[PDB]
Amino acid sequence: PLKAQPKASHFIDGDYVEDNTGTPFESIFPATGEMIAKLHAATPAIVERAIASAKRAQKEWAAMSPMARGRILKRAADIMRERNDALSTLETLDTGKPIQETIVADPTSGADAFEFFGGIAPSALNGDYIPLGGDFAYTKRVPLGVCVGIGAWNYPQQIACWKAAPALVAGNAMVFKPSENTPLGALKIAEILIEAGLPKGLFNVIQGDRDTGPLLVNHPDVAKVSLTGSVPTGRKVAAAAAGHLKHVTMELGGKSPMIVFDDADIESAVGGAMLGNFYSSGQVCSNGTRVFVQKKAKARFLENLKRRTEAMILGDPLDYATHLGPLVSKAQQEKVLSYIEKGKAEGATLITGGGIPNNVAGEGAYVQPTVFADVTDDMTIAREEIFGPVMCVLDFDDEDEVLARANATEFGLAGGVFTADLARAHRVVDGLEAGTLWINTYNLCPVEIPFGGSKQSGFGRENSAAALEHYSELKTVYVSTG
Amino acid sequence: PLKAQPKASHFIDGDYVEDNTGTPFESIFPATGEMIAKLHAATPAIVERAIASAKRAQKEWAAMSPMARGRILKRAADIMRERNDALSTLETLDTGKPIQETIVADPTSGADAFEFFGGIAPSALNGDYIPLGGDFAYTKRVPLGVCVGIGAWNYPQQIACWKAAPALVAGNAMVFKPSENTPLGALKIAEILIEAGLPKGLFNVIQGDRDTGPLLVNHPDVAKVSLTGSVPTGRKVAAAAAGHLKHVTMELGGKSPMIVFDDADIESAVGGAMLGNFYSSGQVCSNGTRVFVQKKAKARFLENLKRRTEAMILGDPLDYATHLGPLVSKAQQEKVLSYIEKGKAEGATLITGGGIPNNVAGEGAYVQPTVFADVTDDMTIAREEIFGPVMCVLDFDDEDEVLARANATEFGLAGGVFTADLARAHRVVDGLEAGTLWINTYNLCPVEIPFGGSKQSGFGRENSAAALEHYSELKTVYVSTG
Repeated sequence: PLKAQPKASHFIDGDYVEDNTGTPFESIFPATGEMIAKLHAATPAIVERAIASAKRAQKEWAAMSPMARGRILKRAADIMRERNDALSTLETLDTGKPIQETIVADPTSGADAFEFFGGIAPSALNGDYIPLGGDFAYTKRVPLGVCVGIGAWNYPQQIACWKAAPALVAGNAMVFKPSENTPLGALKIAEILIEAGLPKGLFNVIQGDRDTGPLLVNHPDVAKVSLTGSVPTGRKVAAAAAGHLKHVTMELGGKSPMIVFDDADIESAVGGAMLGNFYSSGQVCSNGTRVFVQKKAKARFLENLKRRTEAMILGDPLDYATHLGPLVSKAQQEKVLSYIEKGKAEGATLITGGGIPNNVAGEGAYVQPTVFADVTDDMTIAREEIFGPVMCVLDFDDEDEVLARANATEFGLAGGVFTADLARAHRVVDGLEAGTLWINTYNLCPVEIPFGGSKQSGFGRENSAAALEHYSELKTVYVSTG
Repeated sequence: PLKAQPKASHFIDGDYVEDNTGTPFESIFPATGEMIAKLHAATPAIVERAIASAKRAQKEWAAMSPMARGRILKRAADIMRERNDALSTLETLDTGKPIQETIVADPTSGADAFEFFGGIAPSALNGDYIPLGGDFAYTKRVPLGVCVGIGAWNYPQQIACWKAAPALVAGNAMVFKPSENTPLGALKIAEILIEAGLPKGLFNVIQGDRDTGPLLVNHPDVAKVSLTGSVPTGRKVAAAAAGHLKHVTMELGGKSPMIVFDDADIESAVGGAMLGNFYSSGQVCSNGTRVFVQKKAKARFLENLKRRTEAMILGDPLDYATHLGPLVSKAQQEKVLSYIEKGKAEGATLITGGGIPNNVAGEGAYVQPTVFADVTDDMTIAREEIFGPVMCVLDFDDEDEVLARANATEFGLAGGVFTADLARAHRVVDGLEAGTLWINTYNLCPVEIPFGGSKQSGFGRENSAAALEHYSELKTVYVSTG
């Protein structure tokens, strides 16, 4: 009688659907190692069924007005709000992330995308009338067809909604495959959508295998792939999809730089770093941020950070007082502690953290929130991206120096700057090679603004009206008048 | 001294550049077989130089205002217009296309892109200010970096310009590789841009062999690839580019449907079919079009067509009287008259054409423009595309029936409908799965309107403001105000 057993592994054509011949896997609650659900990865028949059901549904959806489609999405967001407590608790069970975070940042933000896209479509989906001096043309923003979304394990509900909302509003159908790690929230989204009046088949969810992603991505009836994941998955998925001439968009992560100048609001800069590395998860902070502090602020910065970091309550993520939950496995705890020692060995200064805590216990696998300072570029810790509560603080003296250093990365997801100086703020943001920058704050992704990266962090944007360019294409109709 | 010998095979960083170590190749005037130029395919050192120079130049160009960038492009267009005679003679030499098409449709259309993008950029390139109740964000449309353009042999100068214009205006640099078949016009585009005040290195042109594409498309400093080509090449370039996480856009052709209903203007429709299969050298038109004619219109349509068609004048493309040039090789000739005999035997009725003309010679290798009626979907002729003056006219009865047959194709570049009826015209065009559609005309591609394909004809658009989306990305800056 498992804690979060869904009715079946998949949700296809308006109801729960099982195939118990698919690779079995379990959803595990990190804190207790308790098994909360037993699932099966899609079989090939489950894949063909999800895509065929999407393809069949889609044409009627595309013929409806934007406003009509928009209304269903708005009703879904409303239901999601009614259900925020259960959806967020389910997210905490599935991810291990603190409820206090989950209840404001995860499903709510997913609801925000359904609500935003549902409201802007009746204007943002308009094309052009183009006068040509006798003749004229018009352009229509038409859906691509059947889209595939591949999710990752960081804020899984938010990821599913951010892909589903612009895809559906634009007139597409979507088959969505959540991460094997976090299979449960996407099914609720699918169920909610039907209760909101979305026709069956328009948003189908199937669990996955190592085999599942490649069957969806190479399928002849799929027009478009959207992926959130790691670079090596992204490269493989982008080559396969493009090789079939499918549209592709992805967000691939990458530690981003946060730069704090002498004249920063210190307490503000500290909250930003803490968000980016500790309480921090979700799309941008999943993997950590590199914090650069200017010399004359180093000392106020470390001391406010030490104090606050040590105030953090570690514990059961289902409890509202917890700031930081345990890690996914003991193997993670290991990995994070060698990393720590690798840093102590390198010569970086330990500000706070470094060990297994007491007393929080039990039964989770915890690491104290930990700070390294006097970190330098060459250091193994600075170089290797990690999942865990560890902050690397690098010193710098000059603006040109840090820009150079901050930019010398493969990735270009995000970055921010703390300065009180007008000129400096806009300059540093202009010089940073990243998709999304913050001035005097960090990690805020309101659905009104575009989200995505540069360079090896992938392409395309989620949120804002701009997301729709990825889920539609222009059809042009030239009208001979004579 | 050869007829059209450039100073050197390549144009890099402001001047003509040779490397005689590269694979030698020749341009040959398709009529006389005369060798007009000797060239070398790029070596790896040419590739690197071309890329490194575009990378160096691009920084400062990005720094300039859209208007300042636009002025250079507008000056380039003006120069192209002054040299229209020489530019178009050269296109005719390099392609075999009649000077009467070439003089209005090729460099003119190219010059149109430079002019159009030069003028609209100081508005079109604006990002957003997004109010957030107290904070705000702004978005900036930033260039991608170094773009690679891969040319095809139909309308070489137009392709070069239609890629360079939006890429340059947006603040990128471009290395452009024309097709081996048509190496010469792209070099004049490059020289002209320099004359217009384009900084050196921003638009470089290198010749290619089998190995050049892969060197370009895999290079670590290239941010984006734009290809005009066939589906086999498109598939390999897309997968390679996308595997390195580069942006990709492509236009891959494909035979498009032209649907002539009962109530149509037959002379107009006939002319559109002729522009679609005979003096058809378009990005749209270089592969042919499947003409569907409704029951009643067949007889009128065929009669008008047969007369007009036999009136076409074949001969030396450099002559202003010529409607139709010879075919590129004698191997083109042999391959197409087999297509002719293939069709005949299949039961397809020959309406006109079918043989080599006398004496439209010499020197050219000529086949009469030919028409088949009574053609069905199962016939070889409807099945295989080709490049040569052969039209297939297929009969149909009902509108639902034609839509299904016109959509029953993996391609989706373009299409047209000829009907006097208002509703049918907008309905058919809405029902067709293509990027660009014409009502009561065909093959018009003014720069003001988007051009590109759907399905396996590719993705992305050229021309209109929409082209700028594929040559820039949104950088989002969130400003915390308080």
